[PDB]
Amino acid sequence: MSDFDTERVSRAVAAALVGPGGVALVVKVCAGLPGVIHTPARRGFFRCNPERIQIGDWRYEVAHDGRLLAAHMVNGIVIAEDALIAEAVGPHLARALGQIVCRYGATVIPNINAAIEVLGTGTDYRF
Ligand SMILES: *SCC1=CC(C)(C)N(O)C1(C)C
Ligand SMILES: *SCC1=CC(C)(C)N(O)C1(C)C
Ligand SMILES: *SCC1=CC(C)(C)N(O)C1(C)C
Repeated sequence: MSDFDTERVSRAVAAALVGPGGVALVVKVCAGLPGVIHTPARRGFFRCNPERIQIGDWRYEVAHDGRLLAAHMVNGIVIAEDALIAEAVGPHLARALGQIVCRYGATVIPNINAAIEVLGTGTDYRF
């Protein structure tokens, strides 16, 4: 075959890979602390997202959307524009169970938070 794997490998990998578990260990272990971490040259994006598919990286919108820096307020659209279509992917909670820990837990968030705060500012809003 040109791509085949057993359930444990297939599902666990799919669920994990798609869900937060796979991405959790892969990105965590690969990246090493998601809160902190910034790369220069890149497709502008791809990785470090709340269970969102790596999409939305436009050609001409980079500045418009990537206005997060100055007009940091405007980016509010980036979420107010197409989100109403993703804001239905909530059931992912059950899958995104891990979303539960950081929700009903959260540790490697408050800490990096005090730095993030410094490393960026916090001058932002999130829901
Ligand atoms: S950290 C591993 C990783 C991240 C990303 C930039 C999405 N990649 O292409 C690899 C798989 C190398
Ligand atoms: S990891 C950098 C990054 C990309 C994008 C998905 C746009 N983000 O929300 C952050 C700022 C985490
Ligand atoms: S589980 C990730 C998370 C943390 C917090 C900031 C409390 N949240 O609202 C979500 C659930 C997105």
